[PDB]
Amino acid sequence: MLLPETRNLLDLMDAATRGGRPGLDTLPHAVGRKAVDKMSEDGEADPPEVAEVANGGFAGPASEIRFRRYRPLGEAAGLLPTLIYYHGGGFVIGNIETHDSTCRRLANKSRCQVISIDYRLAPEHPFPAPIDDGIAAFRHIRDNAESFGADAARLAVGGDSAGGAMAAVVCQACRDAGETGPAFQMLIYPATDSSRESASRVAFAEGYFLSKAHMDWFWEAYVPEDTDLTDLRLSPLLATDFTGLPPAFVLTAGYDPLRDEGRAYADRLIEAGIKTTYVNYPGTIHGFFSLTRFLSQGLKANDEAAAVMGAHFGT
Amino acid sequence: MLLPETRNLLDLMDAATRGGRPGLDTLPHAVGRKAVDKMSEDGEADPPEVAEVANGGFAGPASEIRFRRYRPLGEAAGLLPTLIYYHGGGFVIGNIETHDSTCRRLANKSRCQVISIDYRLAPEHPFPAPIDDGIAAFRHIRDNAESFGADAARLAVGGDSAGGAMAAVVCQACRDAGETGPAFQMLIYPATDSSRESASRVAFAEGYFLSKAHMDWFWEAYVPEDTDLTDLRLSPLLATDFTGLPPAFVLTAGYDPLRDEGRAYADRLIEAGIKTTYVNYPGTIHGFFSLTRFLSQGLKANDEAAAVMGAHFGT
Ligand SMILES: *[P@@](=O)(CCCCCC)Oc1cccnc1-c1ncccc1O
Ligand SMILES: *[P@@](=O)(CCCCCC)Oc1cccnc1-c1ncccc1O
Repeated sequence: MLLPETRNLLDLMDAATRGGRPGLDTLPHAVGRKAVDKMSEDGEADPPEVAEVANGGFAGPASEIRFRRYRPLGEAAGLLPTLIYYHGGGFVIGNIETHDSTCRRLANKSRCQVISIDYRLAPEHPFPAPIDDGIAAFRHIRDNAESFGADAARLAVGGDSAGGAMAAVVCQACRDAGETGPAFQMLIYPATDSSRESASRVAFAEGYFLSKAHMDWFWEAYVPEDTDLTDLRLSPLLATDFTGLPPAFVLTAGYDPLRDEGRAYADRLIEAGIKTTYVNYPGTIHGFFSLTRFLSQGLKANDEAAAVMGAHFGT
Repeated sequence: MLLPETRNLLDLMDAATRGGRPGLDTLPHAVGRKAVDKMSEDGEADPPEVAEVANGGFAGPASEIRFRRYRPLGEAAGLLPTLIYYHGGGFVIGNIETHDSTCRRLANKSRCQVISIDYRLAPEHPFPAPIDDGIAAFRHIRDNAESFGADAARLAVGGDSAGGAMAAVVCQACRDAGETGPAFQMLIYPATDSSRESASRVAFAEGYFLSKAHMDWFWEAYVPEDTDLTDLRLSPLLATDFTGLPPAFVLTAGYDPLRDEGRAYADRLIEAGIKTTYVNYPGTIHGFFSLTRFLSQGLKANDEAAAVMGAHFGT
């Protein structure tokens, strides 16, 4: 069932709870963010060297959107294939600094450029603000490819949990509005359905790092009181038509509330005739893709994600 | 639906049929083999350079089994991670020379050693002869790892169509007999069920390179008249228990009679808690993995398979 390394980390977390570490769901949103942001930074493996890191901003829909570009070791070409990466944290926590090590590694193994986006967070900017920025970021980089050292032909989106949701909504938004969408979508244990509780959401609601308590706390902040839970920007799995979506890589963990909706999305793409890789990492938890200081499986996962995307773009 | 490159190749094949090229199913097995073996060789992309090719043999269960080792460019280590590769051809056609380009490329992209096996073919050696060699080959290389420059910890099996079937049976055989099986299984559009006709087997029985006519012609030669079609060496999908099988990569083509049984096997592994990558290449046909002179998708497929296996073994 659980890998030894996964069991060991859940035990260390339980030890810290009994030790007197507060629950994230007990703190106010702004205070809990600062606290968890430092713990996330410290859970990622030591950041590898890349060719070049660039830090900048551009005009968003209703604020400045900050980004970080990562140029991989050994790639001298001007315009590189590019992954636009949306960090996770339930549209409330996380930022560019929390997913830095992961992004550096993706860049090096894929031989692609990675552009990490810093979208607006709830509760200060609730739904639909974080998705509006993610879409604004894709459009800005698509239409200014050369500014970002990006090859417009080979421009990909991706992310983890809420960032995975964001990546999936960006493709659906671009398809539904008739414009040029990404060339590839990388969904790391994404959130694709708010309308229903799957078997995994019920089964792994307690004691597997991402709990129901956490998900309610994010929900409190992200969603204005009376919203249709079946809105495709909250629940992209309920989309009517999956044709004309870009080729997809989808990853799930075994002990992740989100496993079943992750795999359902993959099934919807496969049956609609979209080129699609699907991988399940059983015996590990939500977060493992960036908990790489404690979880070796996370590093192997980054490498599988990077490798598949390099194979698609011929890097 | 069909990619332009797939449509173009099926049209050239149809042109040659109307042109007066005989059907493979009309020729005797030995004559058809010689004819198709030269066409296969000529359908593979130009063979890349590798560090070193070794050609040799060893004592099989009831004959000499020939093998070819491919050491990849840039890998100086004595003992490498190793893929034991079983060519396809319905246990009747194919050999080391037909899958040479593919094997060289897998070796280079994966950073792994590849060992191509030359197993006994039907009708001269019918069922269960080709599987007996495949199993004998794995055991010989496992128990003489250093002789073959193989790291025993990281010793993988794989193959395409009949070779895919063989790879899957080798893992089931090693599990059922209680011994140390492969550490990874790479199934390229494998044959996993003889007991039933799926939707894909009926839908793509005519006009997609691999036809029912071809499959009956292989079957005529491979299977002695009265065999239980539900024998796990013919139908490894009907296995009762999938626990204790190695992590798997499984690849299917959209227009492949074998798609549905390929995907079913993947589903069985995922539900049993085996780490498992599943990829569908829609808009291309059975054989595309080695028809790489005409089909660019085949080259992208080799790279995805190589990349996933490199990520697993940390090459
Ligand atoms: P994701 O954004 C999960 C939220 C899905 C529900 C949509 C409203 O959360 C992540 C992602 C990556 C790494 N960590 C976390 C995380 N860490 C600590 C506590 C909670 C979460 O969600
Ligand atoms: P595979 O071994 C398909 C046979 C599955 C049925 C089991 C008895 O056939 C292949 C594999 C790779 C490349 N080519 C071919 C092939 N080429 C030409 C004609 C027929 C076939 O099967």
